[PDB]
Amino acid sequence: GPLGSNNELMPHGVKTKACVAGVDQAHCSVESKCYYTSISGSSVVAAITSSNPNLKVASFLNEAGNQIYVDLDPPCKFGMKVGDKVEVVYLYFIKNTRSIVRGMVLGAISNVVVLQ
Amino acid sequence: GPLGSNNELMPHGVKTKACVAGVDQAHCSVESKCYYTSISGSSVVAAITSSNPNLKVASFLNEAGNQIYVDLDPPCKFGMKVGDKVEVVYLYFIKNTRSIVRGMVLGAISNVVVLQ
Repeated sequence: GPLGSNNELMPHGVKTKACVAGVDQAHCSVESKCYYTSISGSSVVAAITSSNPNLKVASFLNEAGNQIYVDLDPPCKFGMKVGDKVEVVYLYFIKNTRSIVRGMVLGAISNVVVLQ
Repeated sequence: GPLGSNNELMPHGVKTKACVAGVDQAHCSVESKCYYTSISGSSVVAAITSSNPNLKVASFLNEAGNQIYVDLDPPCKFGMKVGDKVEVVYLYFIKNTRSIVRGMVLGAISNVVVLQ
């Protein structure tokens, strides 16, 4: 099909909302921005961004409105357009995110990435 | 690393240029738009878009400035913002494109996708 080999499930859109993150799960006190797409009518959180390079865990509500915690891969860094300013932003994908979903986040921010 | 399990190679940016496509390689007479990213300092063509739903083969120049042909997966369709108009656009990934690279194209156009 459209996505190829073992196919299958196509993700829709990239959205943004606040969340919290920390250097461990007991300390998610750093407000951050998370990226999520929709797969089979359900939200899937893919990545978070932050000025902080030391984050290890993110937290947010799930579909059922419950508070959950997810592990983070080590961060990529980018220079991103923020107004007339350029800032260093750390981008953390969530542990075990699908490759196509990782790409979707990268695609969504490419317009705004000016250093890498 | 940042992209996880068997890692590895991170794609950079999504760019756009004209190319040609057709229902077979001998007949690539349909001007189309291709999407490409950069991987290891080299351009990688990932997808083409077209109003035509019957395309099977795309053609363009490679890094070495040579004319090549690539097979297309079957197309996804989208309604895309084009000015004040909304149009049906067929999006074809190129045979065997990496999942993360497919996602990057989807991410890049998500801003502009209004039906799916």
